Amino acid sequence: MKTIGLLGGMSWESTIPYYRLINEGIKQRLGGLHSAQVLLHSVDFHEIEECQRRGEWDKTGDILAEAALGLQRAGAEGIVLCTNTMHKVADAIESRCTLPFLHIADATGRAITGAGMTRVALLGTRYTMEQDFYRGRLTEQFSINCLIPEADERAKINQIIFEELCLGQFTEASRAYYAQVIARLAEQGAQGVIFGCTEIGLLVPEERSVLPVFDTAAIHAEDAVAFMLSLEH
Amino acid sequence: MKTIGLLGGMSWESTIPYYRLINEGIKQRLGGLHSAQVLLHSVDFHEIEECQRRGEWDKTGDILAEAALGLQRAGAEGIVLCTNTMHKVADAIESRCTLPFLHIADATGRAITGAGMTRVALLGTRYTMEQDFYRGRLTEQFSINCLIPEADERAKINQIIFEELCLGQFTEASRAYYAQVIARLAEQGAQGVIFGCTEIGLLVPEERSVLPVFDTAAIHAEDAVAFMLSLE
Ligand SMILES: N[C@H](CC(=O)O)C(=O)O
Ligand SMILES: N[C@H](CC(=O)O)C(=O)O
Repeated sequence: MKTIGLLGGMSWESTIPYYRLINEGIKQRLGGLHSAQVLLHSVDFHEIEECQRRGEWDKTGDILAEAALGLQRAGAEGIVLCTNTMHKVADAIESRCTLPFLHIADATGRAITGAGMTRVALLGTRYTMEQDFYRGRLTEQFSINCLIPEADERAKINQIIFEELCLGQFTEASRAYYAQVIARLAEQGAQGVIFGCTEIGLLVPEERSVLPVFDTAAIHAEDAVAFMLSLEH
Repeated sequence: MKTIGLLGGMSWESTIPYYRLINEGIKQRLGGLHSAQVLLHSVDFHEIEECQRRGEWDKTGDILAEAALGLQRAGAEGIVLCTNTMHKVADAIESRCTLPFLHIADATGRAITGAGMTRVALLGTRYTMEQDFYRGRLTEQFSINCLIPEADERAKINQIIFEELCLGQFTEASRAYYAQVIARLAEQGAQGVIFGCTEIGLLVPEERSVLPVFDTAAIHAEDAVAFMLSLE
């Protein structure tokens, strides 16, 4: 198998599902006590998230490209970045590191394509929802359009991510609020919902969503397993 | 903080608690959204475990020493081996990688010392229970003596580790069996019990053990946090 390099700790709460699912996928396919060959570089999220709020995106590109290059020196054969928001600076990593880069929005776009959908809801950080880097890629490569919440809803969704989910707090009032935003976007013709922040899956069970769920962390994980075994890749 | 290098995937089920606890420790000490600087090399456990059963220990030393050097090349400043059994080949890692090596049995020995005990029960793989690499260090470094289960019990404790815990199955039948072995070693004057395989605490809650519990994975993770912050 190929050794996968994970860029994680953004937040560490969502890096655990990647590790679990990549190990479970290798176990499923190879059997017995086989487990995944993983290299993980976990950052101090404070530096990353503070740079987000200050718009210091180039600095985060420098941090993440250096991290990927370090994993390449340790034997990584491909790169998974364990965060939707930081794909804003994917080109920094892809430029500077020759390893295959498994883009999270490509894996999600293939999943939504397979479901026959072209109009979906997108939940994520405010940056992922409002800016062009993520949605523009779904439009340009897959002709997938994203509906996003209203300004007030986006503020609260984002607040819950950074003040609760990234600190391991999963509350029912926030779970219900997320479910309520999903149902409202369903009323707008959304055919499914992208959990486009990797922590959202930890808060909202699929049972609480009235729309079919595309969990980006799970999808990305499965994409990594396919790359490691040269399937589907 | 110093970047910690973790040698994990032995099994991956017990590498998660290291990651969780080291991040929670950093969060508690630095606050806010701070998280741990971690480099992890997770192995394919099959190669390691098959080697255990064949007695191919030198090959595992080669694998883990090469992994530690790879993490050194990525920026790790200390090494944590996330497995009690594989400290049998700690010296291969330390002779090859100059990074500080945080020995799991030293962390556990300090904890047991702190609770004033010198006679404890040891559960672990059959290699950890029966051989001298682990118990010998606790005796020599800390004057701590380990009681271990009887042969039939060691067989079953070990079977549960590799056929159940390392595959993510945590049964009540096996939980009860471990609790019974712990009570039996308590009757023998054990003052606490070492969970000396990192998966055991995934199966046996503390409230299950009739003896005070030294969870090696937790104690090791706390040792890692102290090293990363230059603390204890
Ligand atoms: N977990 C990250 C959060 C972040 O990078 O801000 C995401 O999926 O967007
Ligand atoms: N988790 C490991 C098991 C192994 O290495 O076989 C231990 O603590 O012993």
